[PDB]
Amino acid sequence: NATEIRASVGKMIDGIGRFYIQMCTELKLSDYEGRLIQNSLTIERMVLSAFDTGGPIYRRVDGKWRRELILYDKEEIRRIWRQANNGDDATAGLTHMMIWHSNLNDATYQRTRALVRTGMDPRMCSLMQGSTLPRRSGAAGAAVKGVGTMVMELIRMIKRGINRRTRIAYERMCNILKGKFQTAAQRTMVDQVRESRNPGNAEFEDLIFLARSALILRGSVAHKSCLPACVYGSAVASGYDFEREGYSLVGIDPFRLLQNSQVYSLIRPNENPAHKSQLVWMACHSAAFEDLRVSSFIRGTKVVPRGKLSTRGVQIASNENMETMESSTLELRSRYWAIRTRSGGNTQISIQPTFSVQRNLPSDMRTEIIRLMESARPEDVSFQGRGVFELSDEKATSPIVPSFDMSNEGSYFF
Amino acid sequence: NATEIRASVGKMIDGIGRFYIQMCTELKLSDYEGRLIQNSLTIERMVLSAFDTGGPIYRRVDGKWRRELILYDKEEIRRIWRQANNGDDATAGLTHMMIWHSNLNDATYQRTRALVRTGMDPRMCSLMQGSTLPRRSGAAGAAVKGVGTMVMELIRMIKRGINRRTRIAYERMCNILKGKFQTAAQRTMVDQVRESRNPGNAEFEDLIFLARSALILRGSVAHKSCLPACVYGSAVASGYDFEREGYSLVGIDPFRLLQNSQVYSLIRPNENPAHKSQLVWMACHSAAFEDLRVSSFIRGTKVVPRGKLSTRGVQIASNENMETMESSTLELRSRYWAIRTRSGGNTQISIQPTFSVQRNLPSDMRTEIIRLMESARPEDVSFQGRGVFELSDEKATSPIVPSFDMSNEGSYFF
Repeated sequence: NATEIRASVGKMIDGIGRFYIQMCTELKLSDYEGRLIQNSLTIERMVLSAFDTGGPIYRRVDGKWRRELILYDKEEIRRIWRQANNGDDATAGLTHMMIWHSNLNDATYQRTRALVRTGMDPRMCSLMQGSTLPRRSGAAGAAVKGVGTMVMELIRMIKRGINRRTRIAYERMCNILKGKFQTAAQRTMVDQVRESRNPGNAEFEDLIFLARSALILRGSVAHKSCLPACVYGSAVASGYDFEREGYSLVGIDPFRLLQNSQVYSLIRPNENPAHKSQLVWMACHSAAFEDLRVSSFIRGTKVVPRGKLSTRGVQIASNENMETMESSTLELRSRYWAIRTRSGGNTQISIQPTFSVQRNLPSDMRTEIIRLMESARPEDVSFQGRGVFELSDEKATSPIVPSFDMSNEGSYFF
Repeated sequence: NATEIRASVGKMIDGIGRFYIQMCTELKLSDYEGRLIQNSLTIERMVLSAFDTGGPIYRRVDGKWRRELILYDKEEIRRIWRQANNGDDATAGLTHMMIWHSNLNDATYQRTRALVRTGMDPRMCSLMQGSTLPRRSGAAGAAVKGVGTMVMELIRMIKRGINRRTRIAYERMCNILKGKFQTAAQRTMVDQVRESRNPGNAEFEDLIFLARSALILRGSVAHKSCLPACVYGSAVASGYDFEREGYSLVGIDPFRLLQNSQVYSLIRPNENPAHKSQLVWMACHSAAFEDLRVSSFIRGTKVVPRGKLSTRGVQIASNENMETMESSTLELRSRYWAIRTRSGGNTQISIQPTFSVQRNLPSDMRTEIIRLMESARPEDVSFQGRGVFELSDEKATSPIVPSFDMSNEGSYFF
């Protein structure tokens, strides 16, 4: 059913576009200045703030870039927004930029300080997908969350409490949690956790376990390709009428759109452009915890690890100066594309009867997992048969299987 | 026909309720003190005694529990009783508590001393359902009796005799007996027993056989969910008007009622509360000889075997002291519910004609059973298609089939 799903999400994309265009028309920015991922960001946040203000706005004068610090009627923003979405709220829309920000943050930064202070191992990076993503995020907003993400929450919710209506949250937060797991025990053990009203260190210690189980027996976590407002604004302005032509966040749509995007970015004096583009590209698909090998494969070019990456962050801090500042054109094109998945892969003498049921008449769930954990090899092939698609292959017709026998450059972005 | 059966039994339940309330109002007990299964018991027995006295009554003072030994006008009790039942006798009602006691005794105790002294094998536990149940019990009182229960009687009735009106008893006692069996031979062999006026060891030895046949080819024995007086008293007091809203002893009614009951119990210093609740719960449904697997399944939690059970009995003996005595809240809720059943499951050269009948004109019944006994496997599935119901599923609409592939904990409560 390509009617609702493909076209309803198109309508949410149109809104962001239209809005971005309106909002650019207010700031009286130029074309080059509306394609500046910097300005786009500022705008996106102005809005999410107002629906839950001012910001940094960079301008282009003969030669050099001028940063303007501006403020807008928090309500005016809310007004312009609905105007674009037909006076609707389109929470989806705000939630969308709510993720684009997430996916950018899960790639620009490593959130160790928080994991440890929670009592999670810093090496549990690949499980913190969407830790930055405000709780306000929607229902299809949490589906993008990593197993580890959920744990950091419950553990804090629990840690301060164990140190009214708050209950329905906890159970659900676990049901979601449990719905990440895709194996018997995994599933069952989550329940054994959800049993306690005042779950103390008993739970505190157990979920942490399950957190680590996902490092081997991963769960189902959706990935959403969420591009910057400017990209959708520009597209809408170019005529693309997505609600009519359909759009996806896990298909070929997002890659194709980025195959023509003209996004520019501010770049510090010593930073490497090629390195900058990489970053943004990984935020456009939630590839911050993907196997670098595959990311580079699909990308078309080296996908260098975070450490070797030359850049501190895409947003420009108030500290810096504009004199020594310039801007480059972001390389967001990719070689192939792939169905962003959700799956984590996997490899007396008689009895007197008292009830009417189908009945033959006559340990530690940890262990179960630990035993499963064991038989698992890192070489264990997942998504058997699934492949990569050419950018011409609009339909999911012909798949391509990658062979990694190659002089690679690592697998752990972090 | 949900009119008489469902509402007439409601009326008998109202009586017990109303009465319990009146009787609590006399003793001037508190709410917490009326919910004490202990006191409830005492009251129930005060009444059955008077209709065929005093008792132990526990009181709550700052901190500790005080046991009062009290006495009441045997007739006063009989007076208050009828007052509650509209001046009726409601034998059903007395018989009801007559069973609640039974079902509690068939689970708190193992009656081996008596079986052997009768000449029954001690391993015939699962057949002694209702051995404690006074003969005064009604007609729908004996239907709850196990096959083995009947045998212990006849054998004693016979044993002392073989060692006037007493005859009509014996034949009937067998007819009932026979009506337990649900197979040809079983049925027929009972008759071969009922033939002798002075049935000696001939019978003595044969019924014992049939007793053992039921271990394999079980009979039909009804199970009645009979809750303590307090539970009905409390319910009546809460507004539930059962005669109008209907009630059952083999439907969802009893489980639902126990889903809100606030029953408390006296508990000795070293005893395990969780273990205490289990006991009572098994007496509330005549699950003392049920397959532990299923009991736990429906229960929602482990249903531990009698040996591993930490408790000596719910009633407090005159021996004990109150100083070292405290009380817990009984866990009587269950996960699902099931239709308490009655069924035991199963898998010259010519002739000169002298009479006018449809006629083509031309060993040891033990063997028959022993042969049937044989083909029987413990794995033989019973109640094919019958399942368990959610506690929301008021109607018997959607059934649930349990799969016991699982790390269970036994099948024989004893």
